[PDB]
Amino acid sequence: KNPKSDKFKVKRFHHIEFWCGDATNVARRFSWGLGMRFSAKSDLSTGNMVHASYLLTSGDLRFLFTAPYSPSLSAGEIKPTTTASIPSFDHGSCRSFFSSHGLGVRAVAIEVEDAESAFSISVANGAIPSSPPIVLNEAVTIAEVKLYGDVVLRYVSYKAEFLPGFERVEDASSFPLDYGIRRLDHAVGNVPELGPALTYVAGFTGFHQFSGLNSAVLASNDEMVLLPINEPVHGTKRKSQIQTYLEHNEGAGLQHLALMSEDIFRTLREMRKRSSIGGFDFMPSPPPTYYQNLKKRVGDVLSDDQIKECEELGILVDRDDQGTLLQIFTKPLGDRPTIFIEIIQRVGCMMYQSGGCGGFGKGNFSELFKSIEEYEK
Amino acid sequence: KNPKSDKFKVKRFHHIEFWCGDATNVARRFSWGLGMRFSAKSDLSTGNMVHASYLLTSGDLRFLFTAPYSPSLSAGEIKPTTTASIPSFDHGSCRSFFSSHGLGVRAVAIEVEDAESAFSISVANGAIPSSPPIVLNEAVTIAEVKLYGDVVLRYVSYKAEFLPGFERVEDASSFPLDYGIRRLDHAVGNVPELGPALTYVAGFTGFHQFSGLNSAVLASNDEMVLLPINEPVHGTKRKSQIQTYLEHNEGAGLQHLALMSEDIFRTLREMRKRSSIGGFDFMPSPPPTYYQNLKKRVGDVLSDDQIKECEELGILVDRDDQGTLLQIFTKPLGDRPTIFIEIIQRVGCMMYQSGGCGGFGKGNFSELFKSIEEYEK
Ligand SMILES: Cn1c(=O)n(-c2ccc(Cl)cc2)c(=O)c2cc([N+](=O)[O-])c(C(=O)C3=C(O)CCCC3=O)cc21
Ligand SMILES: Cn1c(=O)n(-c2ccc(Cl)cc2)c(=O)c2cc([N+](=O)[O-])c(C(=O)C3=C(O)CCCC3=O)cc21
Ligand SMILES: [Co+2]
Ligand SMILES: [Co+2]
Repeated sequence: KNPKSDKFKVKRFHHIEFWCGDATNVARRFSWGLGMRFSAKSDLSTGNMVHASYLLTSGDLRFLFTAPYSPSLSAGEIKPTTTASIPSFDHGSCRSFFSSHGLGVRAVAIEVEDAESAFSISVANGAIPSSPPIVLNEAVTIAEVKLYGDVVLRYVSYKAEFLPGFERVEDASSFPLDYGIRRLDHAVGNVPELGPALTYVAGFTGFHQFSGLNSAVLASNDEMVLLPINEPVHGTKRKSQIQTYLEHNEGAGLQHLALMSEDIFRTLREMRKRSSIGGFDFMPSPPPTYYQNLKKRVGDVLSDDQIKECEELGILVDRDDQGTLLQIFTKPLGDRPTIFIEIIQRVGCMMYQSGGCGGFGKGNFSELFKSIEEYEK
Repeated sequence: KNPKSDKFKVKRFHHIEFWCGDATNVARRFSWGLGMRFSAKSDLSTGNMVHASYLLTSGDLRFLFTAPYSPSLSAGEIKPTTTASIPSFDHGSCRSFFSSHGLGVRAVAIEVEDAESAFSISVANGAIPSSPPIVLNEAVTIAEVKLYGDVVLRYVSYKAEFLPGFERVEDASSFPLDYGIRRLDHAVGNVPELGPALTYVAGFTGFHQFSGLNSAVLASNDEMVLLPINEPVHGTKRKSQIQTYLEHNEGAGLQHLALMSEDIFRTLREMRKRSSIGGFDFMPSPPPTYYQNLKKRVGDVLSDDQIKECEELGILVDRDDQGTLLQIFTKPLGDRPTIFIEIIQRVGCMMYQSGGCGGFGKGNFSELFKSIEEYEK
């Protein structure tokens, strides 16, 4: 069922913004590890005395990395005269965010028809406002409301290239890395209580509903903006990792970003080649039992060679009633066991491919729990 | 002249510690960009609930990267019961350092005969104490005094492997990168006033003295611990970059680290291959005039091919009366135009090679100023 109740016209995931202490180092690391090009910058060299922001790009995927300069550089400025290209930025909020959370996502940004309207309707409908609609160079409108913890849902809309005040990067420094990642599939929040988070967020967007945890997935009208939310289940055999997140994150925040690849096998080869030379590490590979059992559930979907490749790469495969999902999880992206990344590719549900095709891996909890057990053997 | 007045027995540069907001991302970036192995860690996986610290290594060069976890993780601890492997660490000092300076060096560490003695004698001789001598597992003694700004000079001594509480890293994650860098040659501070900084530091160590700026170089008995210090010259034609450092750094701090390579040509090839894929950028290359003029000053030292290689790589060459110096400078290592790195190799002064052989590049100010001018042509 899909009531299509979006209170305003939502288009797609536009970009994800990380709040860092040093944007250069994180961005350069992410670029290498994930195969993302350097596309745009806003910093001293572009006249921004407030924050340093570097945009990484792979297909439609836009990762933004932002860190504050010294407040001294812009002490003579006020908001009317600001040189920051993202007017919602605030030294104190940024430093406080990073001190409280470490490296993490500050904004999940979606493109909408009209960001001023989407903010008004949102706030009229329960959203806690975070930064009011501001119009940049009469060309783009940006607005922010609280999503969960210190993560904001950021609305962006264009009259008619990322943002005003950004510049396209020197082609010399923009080496065309690409490991196959194409767009953001979903962005997942961890909260201490699912119900109120859902009710709050579903309340002001109109989005509809699509082991260690309980979770639920909110989705826009065409189900291409997918916002799962997790909560822990306490008392369990092995401690809830949603709880471990909340402890080390100092509260709710973004847990993981799921990035769609147009060739999950090439992506995972390319990322794993780089795991130990600056890139990202992947979760431990499941035992061969998980892959012996793969034939009986997806043998009609992937060849034995395609299945053998999965085993080389530690890829996970799950299937619902509409499609098949290939997925894998990185280890945490930073010092803390908090945010991580998921690499995704979906097969099926073509009419284009509809969102969520294959689910989010629900069946892999049972398949792993079992295959762990039948591997002791 | 070398009076050899060290007030205590200094051995060599032991390690450099960066204070970061996220140690993983900086370290992984530095590893790739500079060809440094992952050698040791102290973090949650080793039971450290206080800070995350990762050691990178290339030859004798030891870069340490440290970031704080949430103070909540260790709220029940006191200094006697601490789980931090570096007992001088302090969340508040670290967060304050990084908020004030961004990514930068917190400690310049030298190995000494006896760190307890070196601290006492230092403090008896004017040093502002920063962390008193602490003995770790009855095996290593560490102590800290203020060097300049918020940079500490850290004494380390061993009775008899980096530090207690660190673990050697999984050989799977320890890929043996190596671009030829072998040790730290000198670590340079920028201060607003040279005289008092010199007098202070020479005062408590016994170290002796070895455009935009004035500078002077302090050195231990065998001149293998070299600590230049810069100050600006105001009013000049083009603004002092020592001043630009002080403005963007919020005061004095470490300006650059000069790393010795056993093959500056292979290092610079390897680092430049990686400049645009996660590594480090290098300063703009000098005009061909600088290389046409190279033959007449170092043509007795490097072949025409060796000189041609220099031109490919942007290498700078200078010469004093004892030896020849090959050097190049990176662009800043982080968001701010503050700390950068210098790649060095020295030819001459063999008896072993004596420290400082070839100087620090003094002659290259004139040679560049000129070659810029004779290139307009
Ligand atoms: C597939 N999968 C998985 O297999 N394991 C796993 C690993 C090892 C062992 Cl032994 C057993 C199970 C996970 O732990 C796991 C955790 C998460 N998560 O925390 O969100 C997700 C996930 O992506 C997700 C949700 O579950 C519901 C909300 C939508 C959503 O996106 C998927 C997971
Ligand atoms: C060699 N050299 C250089 O050529 N230029 C340069 C670049 C481009 C143009 Cl056009 C003209 C000149 C520098 O700016 C420069 C700056 C520094 N520094 O700031 O310390 C150093 C340096 O390493 C150093 C000192 O100078 C004295 C204390 C010991 C020490 O280590 C060397 C430099
Ligand atoms: Co997921
Ligand atoms: Co130097």
